[PDB]
Amino acid sequence: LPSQVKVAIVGAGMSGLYSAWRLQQEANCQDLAIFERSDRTGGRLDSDLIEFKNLRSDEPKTITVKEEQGGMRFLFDGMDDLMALFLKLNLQDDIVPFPMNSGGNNRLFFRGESFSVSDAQQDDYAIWSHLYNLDQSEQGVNPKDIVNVVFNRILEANPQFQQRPKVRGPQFWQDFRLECQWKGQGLNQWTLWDLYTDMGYSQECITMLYRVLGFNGTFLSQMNAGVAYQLLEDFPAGVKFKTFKDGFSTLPNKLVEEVGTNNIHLQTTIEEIDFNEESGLYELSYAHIDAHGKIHKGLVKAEKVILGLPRLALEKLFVRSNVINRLDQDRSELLWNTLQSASNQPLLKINLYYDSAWWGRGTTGRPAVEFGPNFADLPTGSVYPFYAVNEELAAALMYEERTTHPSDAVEAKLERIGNDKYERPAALTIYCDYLNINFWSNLQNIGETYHNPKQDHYVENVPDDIYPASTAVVEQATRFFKDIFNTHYVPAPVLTSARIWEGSVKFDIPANRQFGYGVHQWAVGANDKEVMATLSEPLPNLFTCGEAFSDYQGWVEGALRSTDLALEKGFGLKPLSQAYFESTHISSSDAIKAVYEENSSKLINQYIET
Amino acid sequence: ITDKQLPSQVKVAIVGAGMSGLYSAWRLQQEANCQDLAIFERSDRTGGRLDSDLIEFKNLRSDEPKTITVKEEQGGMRFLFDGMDDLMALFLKLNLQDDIVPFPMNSGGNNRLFFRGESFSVSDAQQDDYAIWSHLYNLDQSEQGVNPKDIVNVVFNRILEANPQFQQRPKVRGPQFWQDFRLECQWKGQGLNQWTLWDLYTDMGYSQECITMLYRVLGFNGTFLSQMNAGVAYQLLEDFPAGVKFKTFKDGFSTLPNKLVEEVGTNNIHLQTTIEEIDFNEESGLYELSYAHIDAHGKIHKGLVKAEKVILGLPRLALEKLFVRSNVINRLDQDRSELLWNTLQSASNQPLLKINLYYDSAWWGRGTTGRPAVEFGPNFADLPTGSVYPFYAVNEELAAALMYEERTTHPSDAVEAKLERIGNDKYERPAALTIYCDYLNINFWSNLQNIGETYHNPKQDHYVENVPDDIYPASTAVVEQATRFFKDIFNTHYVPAPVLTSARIWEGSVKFDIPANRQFGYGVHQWAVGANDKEVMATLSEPLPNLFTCGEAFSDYQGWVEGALRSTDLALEKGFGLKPLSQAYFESTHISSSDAIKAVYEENSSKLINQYIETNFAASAA
Ligand SMILES: Cc1cc2nc3c(=O)[nH]c(=O)nc-3n(C[C@H](O)[C@H](O)[C@H](O)COP(=O)(O)OP(=O)(O)OC[C@H]3O[C@@H](n4cnc5c(N)ncnc54)[C@H](O)[C@@H]3O)c2cc1C
Ligand SMILES: Cc1cc2nc3c(=O)[nH]c(=O)nc-3n(C[C@H](O)[C@H](O)[C@H](O)COP(=O)(O)OP(=O)(O)OC[C@H]3O[C@@H](n4cnc5c(N)ncnc54)[C@H](O)[C@@H]3O)c2cc1C
Ligand SMILES: [Cl-]
Ligand SMILES: [Cl-]
Ligand SMILES: [Cl-]
Ligand SMILES: [Cl-]
Ligand SMILES: [Cl-]
Ligand SMILES: [Cl-]
Ligand SMILES: [Cl-]
Ligand SMILES: [Pt+2]
Repeated sequence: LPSQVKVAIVGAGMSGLYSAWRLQQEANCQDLAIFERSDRTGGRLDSDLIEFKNLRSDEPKTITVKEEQGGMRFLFDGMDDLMALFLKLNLQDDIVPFPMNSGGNNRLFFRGESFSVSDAQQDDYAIWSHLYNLDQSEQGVNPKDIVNVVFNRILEANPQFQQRPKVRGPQFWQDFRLECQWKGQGLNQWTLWDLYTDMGYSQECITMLYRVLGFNGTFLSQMNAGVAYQLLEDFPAGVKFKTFKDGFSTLPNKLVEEVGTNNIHLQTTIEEIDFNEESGLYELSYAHIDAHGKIHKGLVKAEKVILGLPRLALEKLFVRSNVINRLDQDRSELLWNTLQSASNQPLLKINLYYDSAWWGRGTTGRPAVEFGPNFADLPTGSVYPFYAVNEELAAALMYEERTTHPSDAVEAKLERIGNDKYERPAALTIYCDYLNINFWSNLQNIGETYHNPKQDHYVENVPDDIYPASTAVVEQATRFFKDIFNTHYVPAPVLTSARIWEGSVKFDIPANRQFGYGVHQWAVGANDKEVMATLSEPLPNLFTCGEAFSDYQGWVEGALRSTDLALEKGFGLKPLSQAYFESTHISSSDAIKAVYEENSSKLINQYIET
Repeated sequence: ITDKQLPSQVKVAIVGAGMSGLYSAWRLQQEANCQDLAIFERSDRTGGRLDSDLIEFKNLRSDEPKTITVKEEQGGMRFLFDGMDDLMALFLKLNLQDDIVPFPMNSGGNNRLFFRGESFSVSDAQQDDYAIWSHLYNLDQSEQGVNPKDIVNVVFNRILEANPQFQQRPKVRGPQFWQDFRLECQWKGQGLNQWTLWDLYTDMGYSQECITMLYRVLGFNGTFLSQMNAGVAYQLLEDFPAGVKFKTFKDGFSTLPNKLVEEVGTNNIHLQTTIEEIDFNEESGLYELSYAHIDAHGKIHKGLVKAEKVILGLPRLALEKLFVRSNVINRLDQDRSELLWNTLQSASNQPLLKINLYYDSAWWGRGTTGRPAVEFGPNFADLPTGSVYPFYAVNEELAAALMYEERTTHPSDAVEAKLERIGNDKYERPAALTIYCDYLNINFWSNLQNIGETYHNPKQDHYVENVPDDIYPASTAVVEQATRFFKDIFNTHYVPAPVLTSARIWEGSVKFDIPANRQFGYGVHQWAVGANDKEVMATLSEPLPNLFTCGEAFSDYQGWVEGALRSTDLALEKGFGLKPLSQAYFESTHISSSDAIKAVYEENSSKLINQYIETNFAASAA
C-alpha cells in the first residue's frame, strides 16, 4: 500500500507488466508499482485450464482442456518483440502449433446452407453464385481471393509505394495506410465498404465478403481501409500460427513472477490524475477494495506515470481527472480528438465444453472437423475447436507443420492420433465481432445461468474466473452448431463460459464481471503517426501505451511495440527486438525458429518418426 | 430575425431551442404568466432536429408562376390525427390547422423493392402467395407463403395471447399502452424490455434468413440489431395501423417551431449560446450556467446566467456532455450521481440520415420510363439506401387530389380522369429523391460523404433560383452511389445527375472542432434493453430540485415530436403544476384535440376538393 513511487504504472495488462519488467531489468528503476483495476493480472489475456474426470479409462487420472477467453495465437514472423520477450523469459519450450484448417473439411454455413471448404471449392466455386446474387464478374472465384485482387489494385494505383518486404509487418502497414491513396485520398480516409463499392463490386458480393471472413467490422465498422488490410493480409499462404501449451496466460503469469507479486496491487482503480504544482509529483487518486470487500479511497504520488490503458479507460480518466482543466483548451481538445482516433472493436468468445468431441466423422457421418475456424453468416461468426492437452497430439501437429508428404506409415499414425482426440474432453468457441455482438450480449441476460446437473460427474475442479453462459446462449449455440456441423447430434455442454469484450460506462455491474473492448483499429481520418507521437508522452512525464493506439492492433505485439515507444521516449530504452539483436547478433525470430525447430524435432522423434 | 445580448439573471433558464425548449417557454408564458425566462440555444437556428428545406426552382415551362418550390425535409416530417393529442392541441392553439395536407404512403403497388440482387414492385412481391421471398431467402417451410410484414403482426398477436393478464385493448394504441406493453408483457418469464427483437425472434424459432428478410424489408434495421429493447421496437413497428393516413404541413414542418418563436418572442431566444457547465450556488440558492456565445462577428463571449429554475430540453448526448463538464455532479452522494449517469444511458442513441437528391423533373414517372409510375411512399431495399421516398413540388391542386384519394371511395368517370391528369402533372415539375436509413447503413453514407469533391452541378443556376445556407451538399461519391442504387431500385439505366443535393447525418460526435455546425445530435432515441422507462422518466423529470429535463430522448413516444411534448408536459406538471396540454385543451373545449382537428381538417379538405376536383355534382377544374 505505497504512498510515493518513482514510477507509477496503471494496468496489469501486458502493457503494464512489460513496462515494469523492462524498467526493473534494463534500467534498474526499483521504485515502481502497478495498480490494477480488477482482481486479476493479464488484462485481455485470460486462458482457462479445466480438468475433467477420465470416464473411459483409468491410466490418465484426469484430463485437461486448455481454453482461451482472450488471446490465443501468435506467429514467429513479424512479432520480434514478442519472440524476444518469450526468449528472454524462457517460455519458448512451451510453444506448440495452432493449426488453422482441416484439409478442406472445416465447415461453412451461408444463407441456410451447410457445406465444407472442399465443397465450396467444387465446380469452380459455383456454390457462391448460388447463395448470392453476384455479378457475372464476381462468379467463379474464391471469395477470399477477392481481397487479394483489391490489394493488388491498390498497389498498382500507387507506384510510389515500392515497399515489398518479405514480412509485411507493422511498419509496412502504417506506411501502406498513410501513404497509399484511392481516388486521390489516402486509405485512412476510406472504409472497405466504401472502397469495394466504389471499385464496382455488387452489394451481394460485399455481403458475401464480410460474412465468410467471420469478422465484419473490417467492412461495417468505422475502421479505415488501410488498417483493414493489416488484419486481412496478416494471413499469407502457409501461415503456421503458434500458441502456448498451457494457454496464452503463461506470458503475463511469468511476467508476474519476475516483477514480484509485492509490486502489483489488484482491485485498485486509479480514479483521477492530478499534478502537484509545488511538489512536482503526479498525484493519482485511487479506490481499493481490501481483502474484506470494503472500500478505501486513497492517493499515490509519482515522479513518472505509465498508463498501459486502452482507449475507454483513458477517456474515463480524462473526464474524471483534474489535470485536463489544468491545460490549454486547444491542447486538451487535441488530446480528446487524439483519443477518438482508434475505433473500439467489441469481441466475444463463448466456450462450450463437452465430455468428448462430437464433430468427428464417427459421430456425424461427414468428414471430421479438425482445427481452424468454421465460418458462418449466423451470429456465431467463427467457431473454433479446442481439444484436451495431449503431448502426442501436439507432436503430430508439429510433424504436420512441415507436413510435406508423410510415408504411408506416418499417415496411419497421424490418422490414429487425430482420431484419439475425439474421445477426450474438448470444447467449442464462438468467436465473433461488431455486428454479432448485440445478438449474443443481450441473449446472455435471457434465461437462467446454465448448469449441467451432472457437471460433477464430468469435471473435477472448475476455476473462479469462469462466468457461464445463460441457458438462452446454450440453446442458440446448440441450434447454430447443428446447422454448421450439419448434424442432428449436439449434446448439452458439461460446462460453459461467456466473455463479452465490450466496454461499459454503466456503474454497478460487478467490476470483474465486465471487461473493456476487445481490440481497437484506426478509424477513418486518423493519422496514427501523429496520434502515436502525441500519446507516447501527451504530458511531461506521463506516458501511454498498449494495443489500443499501437501499429499492430489486435495483437500482444502491438502492446509491446507501443510500450517500447513510451520506454524509448521516457527512459531511453531501445526497442526490445533491437536490444536483443545487438546482444546476440541474431533476430529474435531467427532464434525462436531455431529453438522451436529443435523442440519440434525432439517431439517428432519421440512420438512420430525415426 | 434573431439577435444577441445576454441577461444576467432569470427566473427560468431554458437550455435548447428545440421543440421541447420552445414548447416549454410558450406554455410557461401563456399558461403560467412566467415572463422572466430565456432560451439559450447552441446553434444559429431554432428548431433543433427539425430542419425543413425550402428551395425555389425557376419555372422554365411558364412565366406564370415566377418560381416553383420544393419543400424537402432533412428532419421532421409527418404526424397522425390519432395518438398524438398534445401535438393536435398545439396545432390548434397555435392556429396551424389550415396548413395540414395528406402525406401519402403508396403507389397502388407500383412502389419498388430491391432485395438480394432483384428489382421488383410491391405488386410483384404479392404474386403467387408471396412466392418471391422464398426465392430470395432460404426460409423455413413455415415462414414461406406469407407477407414478410405479417410475420411481425403474427408475433405481436403471439405475445398478447401468451400474456392473458394484459387485457388492455384500446382503439388507439398510444404511448401509455406501449409503455404498459413493454413493461407488463413477458416472454419466457422476462419482461419485453429485457429482450431485443433479434434475440426474441431467434428464441421463437425464426431462421436467421427470415430475421434478415424482416429487418431489411422494414427499411430500418435498428429494431433488430441495435440495443433498443423488443418492447419499444414494437411501438415503432405497430405504430402503422390499418389504413395508414399520415399528415404533414403544406410549407413544411419548420412551420411549427417558427410559429412558436413568433409567440415566445425572438428577444428571449439567444442563438449561438452553448451552455457548458451548471453549478449550484448555495448562498444565493440559484443555479449558475456558464455559457459561451458567438456574436454576429464570430467572436466569443464567456459568461454566466443565474436561474431559480432550469429546464433541459436536451437529448441524451447533450445531457451527458453537460454532466461530465459540470460541477453539481460533484458534491453529491456518489450513489446519486451514479444513478443519474446510469439513468442517462437508458435510451439507445439511434443515428439517422437523409440524403436529398433534387431533379428539375421527376424522371420516375410513367412518361419517361414506359412503366407504371412510382408515386408516393417508401421504396424499400437491402442496398445501403434503406428507404427511398419521392417528394414533389408544392402544388395546391395536387394536395386537393390527394385529399380526395384519402377518402378513396369511388370516383366518377370525370373525376378519375382529372386525378390521373393531376398525378401525371407532378412529374413535369421539380422533384426530389430522399435516401432515409438508420443503424447498420449509417456507416456506409457517413464515410462515403467524406470521399470525393463536394457535389455541384455546374449548370445549377439555370434551374435553381435561391438555395439557403444550412444546405450542406453531398460528396460526389455520395451522388455516384446514390445514382447506382436508384438505377437498381427503379429498374432503369436512366437516372440523370441531380441539379442540387443535401446531406444530413443525424449522428453524434464527441469530437471538438467538427467542420462547422456539423455537430448534430443523434437522430432518435429508443429505450434500451433492461430499461424500466417508467422509473427513468420519473428520475429525469427533476433529477435535481428546480432542474428539469424533457425532450424526445427519454420520452413516452420516442422518434416523434409528440414525444418531446409529452416529456415536457411532465416537467411542467412536476415543476409549475400545469396539466398536460391535451388535457387542458379538453377541459377548456369539452372536445378532444384529435376530434377537434379531425373536424377542422374535414372542412378544409371539403373546401379544397370543391375548389379543384368535384363541385359535388360535376367536376371542378383549373
Ligand atoms: C477476444 C480477444 C482475442 C485476442 N486474441 C489475440 C491473439 O490471438 N493474439 C494476440 O497477439 N492478441 C490477441 N488479443 C489481444 C490481447 O488480448 C491484447 O492486445 C493485450 O492483452 C493488450 O494488453 P494491454 O495492456 O494493451 O491492454 P489490456 O490487457 O486490456 O490491459 C489493460 C489493463 O488496465 C486495467 N485498467 C484499466 N483502467 C484502469 C484503472 N483506471 N486503474 C487500474 N487499472 C486499470 C484493466 O483492468 C486491464 O487489466 C486478443 C484480444 C481479445 C479481446
Ligand atoms: C430524420 C428525422 C426525421 C424525423 N421525422 C419526424 C416526423 O415525421 N415526425 C415527428 O413527430 N418527429 C420526427 N422526428 C423527431 C423530431 O426530430 C424530434 O423528436 C424532436 O425534434 C425532438 O426535439 P427536442 O426538443 O426534444 O430535441 P432537439 O430537437 O434535438 O433540440 C435540442 C436542441 O438543444 C440544443 N443544444 C444541445 N446541447 C446544448 C447545450 N449544451 N447548450 C445549449 N443548447 C444545446 C441543440 O442545438 C438543439 O437545437 C424526426 C427526427 C429525425 C432525426
Ligand atoms: Cl472421458
Ligand atoms: Cl479447411
Ligand atoms: Cl469487380
Ligand atoms: Cl405501393
Ligand atoms: Cl444477407
Ligand atoms: Cl448499375
Ligand atoms: Cl439496372
Ligand atoms: Pt438464392
